[PDB]
Formats: sequence, structure tokens, C-alpha cells
Amino acid sequence: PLPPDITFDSLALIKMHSQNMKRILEVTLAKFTVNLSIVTVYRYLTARAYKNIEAEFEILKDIYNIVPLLDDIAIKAAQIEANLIKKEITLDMEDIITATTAIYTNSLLVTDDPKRYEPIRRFGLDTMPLDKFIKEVELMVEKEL
Amino acid sequence: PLPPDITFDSLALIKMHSQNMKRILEVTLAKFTVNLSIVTVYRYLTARAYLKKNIEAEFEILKDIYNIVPLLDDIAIKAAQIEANLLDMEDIITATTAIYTNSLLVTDDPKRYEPIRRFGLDTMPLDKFIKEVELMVEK
Ligand SMILES: [Zn+2]
Repeated sequence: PLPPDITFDSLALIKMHSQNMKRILEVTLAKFTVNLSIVTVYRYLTARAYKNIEAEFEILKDIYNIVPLLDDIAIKAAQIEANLIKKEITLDMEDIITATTAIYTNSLLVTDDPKRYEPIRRFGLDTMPLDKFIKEVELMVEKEL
Repeated sequence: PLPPDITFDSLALIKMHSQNMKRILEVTLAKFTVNLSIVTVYRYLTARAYLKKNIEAEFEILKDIYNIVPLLDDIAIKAAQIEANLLDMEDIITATTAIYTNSLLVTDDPKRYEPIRRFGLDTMPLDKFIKEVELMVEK
């Protein structure tokens, strides 16, 4: 079926947490534990702003487990990022911390662009395409009838 | 023109930890409070990891001398506000953390943070910072 722990990157989260996708989000939150890095949250807030950002952030803190950039995350990310730099692979800081935080929390990373995280999978990251995730929740919605 | 609270971005922090800079860092740690963003710490650890140093230990060494500032709620909120008006994430968080802590941001490249100045950031090029500290050495 699907693991109980998941996460999103900022672009995927902007999609999931829209007014538009309300129904799909409601089911996702009823069924899964969602562990977001604080860096994902901040990037989501940047999109939601462009506001009463403050009130939006209180909503998010209620409904998601917001994971700080912990020392062990910084450490593990520095190790991963040193490997990626070794291969001339450029992912920005957001992507590295997002991926390391998913490794840390054993959360499946749902993203519209799994391919760019592919080189991190060797450090324990797993990913799922967002279109596929959405399709799976859409079936649950149908099934509720 | 140095205040009691200062911070560095990651390239500056790396330079600060070089052997030739040991005196400058010693004065800085003795006479100022240095408030680093966790993101700056992560980038610095990246540099040390790329050179195969003991990352765990180095983190503990840093935690013992710096005030390491998490990406706090208020920092996340303020940073999003800044980024939405206007630079990568490291730059935004570094600067927002500087604003939050009221630390002077000491950097190799002040000009890239020039757009955050409207939200209250103060910056200083590292070259000038070092001169000011050189002066304190003469004591
Ligand atoms: Zn944090």
C-alpha cells in the first residue's frame, strides 16, 4: 500500500496544501504521518507569502511534525553533500536538507521531481512521484464513495 | 564599528578557522558573542567533511564556542517575508538570523546581501573586520 511516514518537498507541499487540493490533503493527513523539514516549511511560506504568514505557520505546526535542522541532520547532510560535490552534482541546500531529514525520519519523500534526488538514494532516501501519490489518494477518495 | 554580537557567513567562518587566522579568532571569541545560523554550521561542516575530518567532533568543538541558532519559528517567518519580496536559501537564512540576533554580518561578499539591507541587516566586509580586530590586538 504505502508507508505510514511521508514527507514532501516545498514544490510538492505548495501543491498539496493549496485551497484547490483540500480534499486530497484531508485524506493524506487522515492516513499518513507527515514529517516536514523546517526548510520545507520556510520555502512553502515564501510561496504563501508572495500575508499573515504567522497564522499560516501556526496551522502547519498543528498538522505536521516540523523537524528542525538538527545537529545530526547537519552532520549527515555535510557528509552527503561532500559526496555530491565529489561527483560534481549540484543540488541546492534545500534539497540536501530535505533529503537528509527524510533519511533521518525514515519518511518517504514525495516529490514532482524524484530524479534530482536520485544520487541521495544511496544514503537511504526513498522517493515517490507526487502524481503517483495523488493518484493513490484519489482512489481512496473514490473508495470512501 | 564592531558591535557586541557578530556573525559570519560560511566562507567567512571557514577563513576564520584557518591556522593563519588563529589570533584573529581568539580575539573575536574573547571579546564578542558570535551567533551562527545552523545553516552556516552545516556549510562549514561540509568543508570539513570534504577534507575527511571528524565531523562529529568538529560540531561539538563549534557548539562549545558559538551560539548556534536554529532555524527558529520567527526566523522561518521573517525569512519567508524577506525572500517573497526579493540569493540562495543559505544567504536568506544567514541574513535573517543576523537581523534576529542583531548581529553584524561579516562576509567576503557584502554586496550580495545588499538587498536585505532594507529589512535591517548590517554587514561588514571581512577585510575590514580583520583590520578592526588587528587594532584590538595592539591593545
Ligand atoms: Zn533548525
